[PDB]
Amino acid sequence: ELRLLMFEQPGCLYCARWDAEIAPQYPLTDEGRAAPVQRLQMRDPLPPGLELARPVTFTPTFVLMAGDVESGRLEGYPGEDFFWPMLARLIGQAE
Repeated sequence: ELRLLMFEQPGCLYCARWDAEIAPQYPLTDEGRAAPVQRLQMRDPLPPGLELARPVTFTPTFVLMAGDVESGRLEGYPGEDFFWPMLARLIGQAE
């Protein structure tokens, strides 16, 4: 019941970097398969039933959901080598 919500907005260069660098590999990796990604726009209303710990104020933000509730989040994308182990900490903490 893990999912990774990725919050984006128009003109976000760091979203576009993640989309080019991580997104293609993501569903093909163990991590990606453990927490499938779903993109949303920061300024839209949330999909119904989804409970966040606090508003999304930065893009990209990646929120790890356990069922319908935020377990943890990563804000920003400083590069591939930052993304993977930080996401792994979140996945570990959700179980």
